Amino acid sequence: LYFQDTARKIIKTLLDIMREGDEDKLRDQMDPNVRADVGDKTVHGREHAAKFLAHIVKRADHISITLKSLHNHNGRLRMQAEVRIVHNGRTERVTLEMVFRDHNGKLLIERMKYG
Repeated sequence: LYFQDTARKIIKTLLDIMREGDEDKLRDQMDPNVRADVGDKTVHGREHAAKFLAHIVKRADHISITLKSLHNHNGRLRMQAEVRIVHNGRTERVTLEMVFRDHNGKLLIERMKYG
């Protein structure tokens, strides 16, 4: 995020993966210790997180992502983004906390909260 780009590419890739809805591709975006707060219950790990997110996006009419915060320091870009999934006029919201590391080029979702 130097001017004299990466956040936008991140968001667009994540939108592409959610629109496709492939649970395995979603799983590969998850930190191994992801925490997903789904209403009353909390689940952990890539497989449970991907199963939750794939379920919610497979039923959508429209999906969008709004960037809520970003912190860019020492090659690490931490982002909070709100995914909105409208179904039959009703909006389900999932907030993501995610980290992109410049050295390996990997995005990982660390936390999700449904909402």
